[PDB]
Amino acid sequence: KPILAPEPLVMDNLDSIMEQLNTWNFPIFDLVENIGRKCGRILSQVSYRLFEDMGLFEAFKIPIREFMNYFHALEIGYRDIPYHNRIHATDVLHAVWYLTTQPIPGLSTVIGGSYVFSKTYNDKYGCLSGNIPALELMALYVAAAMHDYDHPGRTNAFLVATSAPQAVLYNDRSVLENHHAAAAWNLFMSRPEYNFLINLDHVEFKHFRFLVIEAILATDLKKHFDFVAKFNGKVNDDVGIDWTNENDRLLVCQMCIKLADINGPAKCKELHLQWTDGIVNEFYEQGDEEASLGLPISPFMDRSAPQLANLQESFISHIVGPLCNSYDSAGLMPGKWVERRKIYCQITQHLLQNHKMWKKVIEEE
Amino acid sequence: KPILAPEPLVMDNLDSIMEQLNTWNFPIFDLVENIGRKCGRILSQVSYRLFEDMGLFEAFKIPIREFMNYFHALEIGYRDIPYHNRIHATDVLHAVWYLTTQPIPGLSTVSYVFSKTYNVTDDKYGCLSGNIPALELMALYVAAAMHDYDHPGRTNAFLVATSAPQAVLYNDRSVLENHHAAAAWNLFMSRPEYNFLINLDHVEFKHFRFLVIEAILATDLKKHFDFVAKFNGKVNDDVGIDWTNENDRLLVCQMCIKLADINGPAKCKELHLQWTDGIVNEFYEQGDEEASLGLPISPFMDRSAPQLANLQESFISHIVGPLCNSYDSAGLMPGKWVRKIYCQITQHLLQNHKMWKKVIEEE
Ligand SMILES: [C][C]N([C][C])C1=[C][C]=C(C2=N[N]C(=O)[C][C]2[C])[C]=C1N([O])=O
Ligand SMILES: [C][C]N([C][C])C1=[C][C]=C(C2=N[N]C(=O)[C][C]2[C])[C]=C1N([O])=O
Ligand SMILES: [Mg+2]
Ligand SMILES: [Mg+2]
Ligand SMILES: [Mn+2]
Ligand SMILES: [Mn+2]
Repeated sequence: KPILAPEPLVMDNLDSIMEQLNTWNFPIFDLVENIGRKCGRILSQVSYRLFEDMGLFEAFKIPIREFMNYFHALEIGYRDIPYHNRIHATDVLHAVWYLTTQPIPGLSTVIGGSYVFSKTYNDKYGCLSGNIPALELMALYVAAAMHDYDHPGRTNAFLVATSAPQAVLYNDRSVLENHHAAAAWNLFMSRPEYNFLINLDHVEFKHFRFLVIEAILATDLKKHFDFVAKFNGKVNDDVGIDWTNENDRLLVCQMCIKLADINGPAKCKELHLQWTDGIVNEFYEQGDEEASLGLPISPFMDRSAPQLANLQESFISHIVGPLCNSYDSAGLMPGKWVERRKIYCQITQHLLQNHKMWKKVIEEE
Repeated sequence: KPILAPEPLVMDNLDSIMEQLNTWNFPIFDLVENIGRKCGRILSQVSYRLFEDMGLFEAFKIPIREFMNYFHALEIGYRDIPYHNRIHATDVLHAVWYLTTQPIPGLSTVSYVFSKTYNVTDDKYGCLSGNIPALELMALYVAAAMHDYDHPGRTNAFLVATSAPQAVLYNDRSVLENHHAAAAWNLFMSRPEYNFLINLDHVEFKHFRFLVIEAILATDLKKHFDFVAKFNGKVNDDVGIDWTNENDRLLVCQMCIKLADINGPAKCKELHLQWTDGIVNEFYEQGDEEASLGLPISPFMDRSAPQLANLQESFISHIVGPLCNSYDSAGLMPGKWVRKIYCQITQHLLQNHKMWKKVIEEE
């Protein structure tokens, strides 16, 4: 049972691709090809680099062996399925790191907590890492790594409709997300070889665990409109986001992991088209099982009647679009001032270009 | 491998106690003595009587063997602990049946079932069973029977503080209540011998399961103040409770199971004192394990320094009192026109509260 990290913990021949981590369109499929498909090390190698970039090993006296042991066991428990795999976990962790470390035009630093900064971070700009304490940031990064742990390649709706043992176990409520959090935490506690949090006190550890669970459970898209309405409520109230309020910080971390989780349509066309391929291939596996069980095939999941452009157009218009508008309205989107100044925002620019590409595909069909 | 209901499905020797089900202070400990203390049939025998009283077997074409098979398997998986046992499950089912079937002064009433006990044909009474469709009522009754299934005799706080497997499995959220619902439903789906819902269509069955889970999860007292504030909100808004609104009906069913679950302090002194003895004895078992694990003993859980009166006074003042006041303000409390209203349930709660305050005054 004690899966341990490969002998040379840090792989070391990957420097030329790893130095591109500080870009939004990090070429993650070129990293996969450089490491080796199913070498099972992409998540632990990127986790190492981003924890070191933030000085999180010093801040919490994290021993590197136990940390690499855990992140390797975690990445090994992600299945070989087309989308909800360790490559997606790596992508989401990169996205949360990018959203929390990169310059945000006109964001104020909380006047007055222990805070970490990226080595990449060097009046007119702030970053979330300057407003969210190191403990809470580390919880968000670990949540991103564990968020899809042991994903079966089926939706909550499918597990509930088929009375899958997991759906009965979790009373049909956030079935996958409860399982990811519970299975990742059970893995963590199963062996002292995994205990990278040994230097947190008991109060800190219980708070850390609470924050990780809240972040993973926030990735259930059945709650998507509830989180977005709650967040628009906090932004448009008397004081706006209050960075000294622990519940306001939690809600920002949850919006951050939610955006990170569905970042694909807001990447360059090349990345977005590869992730689109991944999710529709996982849907077709589900559509095949639905047919074999005599259920009707869910919309967009029938390989012999694809509606790929309709899926991505409506995903962008109903889910990704409103989440980005809400996050941008809070003033939390990384961007650059244009030389009542305007902001150039790469993330919304990509989402707009991808939306237009899918509408153009629809108008031909 | 399947637990099956005992030889003659219905015990014939219980008639003189079973006819007293239509009283608030049902002598449940006399029923225990008449059956035998761990005979393990009390929940299935009472469930049969209350389902037959409401004509629920005819309304959903329930096969009685599968129904008795399931309720016997369920009652067997309640542990021999002092409070959260099959006797408590029986008590809560009786209380939800009583609150939903018995006359309510000035309640308006319209796929509905009615108790054979419901006589009193004065215009000026209704019952909730006249306002809550039979499918939703049956969900509330089955939830009451399953609400504490496989209870370990420990609080959520103890399971979370000790990183018990169940607390890890449920991410520290409503750990016991998720387990009761999940373990009860797993038992149901485990055997065709248990499928008493076979004549519900697929839409009905999915709705039924949703309602049962919502009712069991509502018994977590971490949510108590949220439910009470939400209910007072719906009662004091422009239209009040709207019986044609499915979310208003669910919230009434959840207030009903919540009151049924903590009914003890609103029973006659004799019943209330036996239930109080049960809960403090279960707490002491928890305090013993806390000491052995080197944890500080939780408040009220120390056998060598009991604080029974302080426990019950503050439980009634903080939890039971405000829930009864809120349910009574909605006009949903069973009672009799004297015209003012005599309400047995609130009169018992007031008398038991005064009894504990008087005990404290000596200590
Ligand atoms: C129903 C939402 N959903 C299932 C979990 C989903 C997940 C991810 C993506 C997805 N689409 N485009 C990408 O670039 C990659 C991911 C974010 C799309 C959907 N969807 O059903 O539409
Ligand atoms: C606070 C909730 N609780 C422990 C889970 C509890 C349950 C039942 C009773 C109990 N009190 N009085 C009775 O008559 C029987 C039951 C409801 C009391 C408590 N409590 O901690 O106060
Ligand atoms: Mg997920
Ligand atoms: Mg309970
Ligand atoms: Mn994900
Ligand atoms: Mn109970």
